[PDB]
Amino acid sequence: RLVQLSRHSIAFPSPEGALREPNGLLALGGDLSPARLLMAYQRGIFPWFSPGDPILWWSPDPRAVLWPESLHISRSMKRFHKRSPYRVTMNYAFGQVIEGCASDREEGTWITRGVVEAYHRLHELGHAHSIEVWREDELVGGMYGVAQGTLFCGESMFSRMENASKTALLVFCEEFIGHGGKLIDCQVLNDHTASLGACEIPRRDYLNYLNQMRLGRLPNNFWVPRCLFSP
Amino acid sequence: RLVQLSRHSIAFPSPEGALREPNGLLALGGDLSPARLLMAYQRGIFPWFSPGDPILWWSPDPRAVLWPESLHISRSMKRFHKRSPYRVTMNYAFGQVIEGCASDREEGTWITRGVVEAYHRLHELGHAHSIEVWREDELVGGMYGVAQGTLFCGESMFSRMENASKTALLVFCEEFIGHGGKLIDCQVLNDHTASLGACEIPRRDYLNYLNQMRLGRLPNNFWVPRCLFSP
Ligand SMILES: Nc1ncnc2c1ncn2[C@H]1C[C@H](OC(=O)[C@@H](N)Cc2ccccc2)[C@@H](CO)O1
Ligand SMILES: Nc1ncnc2c1ncn2[C@H]1C[C@H](OC(=O)[C@@H](N)Cc2ccccc2)[C@@H](CO)O1
Repeated sequence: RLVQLSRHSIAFPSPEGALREPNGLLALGGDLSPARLLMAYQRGIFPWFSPGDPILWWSPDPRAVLWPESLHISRSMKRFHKRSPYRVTMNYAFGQVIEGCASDREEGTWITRGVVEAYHRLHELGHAHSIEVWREDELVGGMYGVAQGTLFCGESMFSRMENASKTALLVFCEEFIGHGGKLIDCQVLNDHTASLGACEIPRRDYLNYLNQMRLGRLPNNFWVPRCLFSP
Repeated sequence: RLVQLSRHSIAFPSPEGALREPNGLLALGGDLSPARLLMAYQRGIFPWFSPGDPILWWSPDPRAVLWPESLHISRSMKRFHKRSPYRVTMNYAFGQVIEGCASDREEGTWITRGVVEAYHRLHELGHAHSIEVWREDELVGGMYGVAQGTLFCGESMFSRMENASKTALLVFCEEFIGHGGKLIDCQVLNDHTASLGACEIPRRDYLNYLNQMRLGRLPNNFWVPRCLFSP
């Protein structure tokens, strides 16, 4: 059954109880406060809803996921990256990035003003991180998400220049993999997610990786704002 | 003579040369950078100064200290905690905890903007940690400090609801003891700190503990964001 959240509790219902159709719908209401969001991510839940509607929480089954090493990179893209015109930094402009994704008319709809301020908050508290792609001094691409130990929950990505988000993702994965990263959550499997090399795994499996991975960890300074790639 | 620290290098004078009145006043100037602060904690020094004043570094003698096990808990508090209405978490909102302490108009003036930023960096690098106390969807209390092996240097705590900060310390001590935490530095002795069970030990006694406990270690992932207690 669909649980109505309220200001009284920050907890969530067991995901095993999410609806079948729409795939994942678990609860609604509450708010997008930091503590509630973390509470959600740690239980394999995430918010998604359009402007005007109440907050919706999901935990779909199967779950979209991306194993860093299985990231698909075309022969063409490698040639591009070997002579990349982009620079990739970490946590330099979280705001510009999420704003870029929100700006995307075709996919940024669910990124309302309330969602933006919410994740910016998680960013300032150090749980949300952004990968930025620069061409000269102009942000032309990026991605962002929530970290859970060796698990990364991908929120969204955007691009204003050819191959910008592929670079963000290509570089992040190298970094992530090289320091102990394990999995990237793509939430739902679709044309975009599938093109990156994401695959579906049962929810029960995702939750078990979740509880396992948020306990594991990366270098003390892994999420510190820095440059990840420069030509 | 109060040594005037140099910007050029990170280096403190022996705590023994500190003044006797004001207790511990040992040095001034320098900066609030990660390496200098981390250095301060190593040697038993800590910054404390009011806005519109130069950086002041202290090493009081005697030093206030709290042995995890000697933490005092009244019968009413136990009765209260048994049916606690609070949720306690670790490293969920460091920024919000420190900001809470800094907002306490009674004893938070010393937590200047430069200090908040300074400790945000330590939290970023994984040395500074917080403990948040939630009532429903609200942050009603908490505490934060700098980890030093098995020793925890408490910096400050705040409270917006009866027994909030006691709950924070109570859950912390249990968790801390459970994984080998040995001592909690309280810096100076006050009424609240003493009521909790804190006490005074000579500076040179504290310094030996520090040098010893700094070496000891806690479980690699003791500080990962998580829930320590839920109502
Ligand atoms: N159904 C649904 N729920 C939530 N977000 C959704 C969604 N359909 C699309 N989107 C978002 C996310 C997606 O980007 C992604 O590929 C992410 N799901 C995963 C990701 C994020 C960041 C780095 C790597 C992987 C965008 C479309 O670009 O829209
Ligand atoms: N002289 C002096 N030096 C440092 N901090 C001081 C201070 N006078 C007041 N305060 C702060 C800290 C104090 O809280 C504490 O007891 C901490 N020193 C130790 C602590 C911190 C967090 C958790 C556990 C223990 C507060 C009083 O509320 O003001």
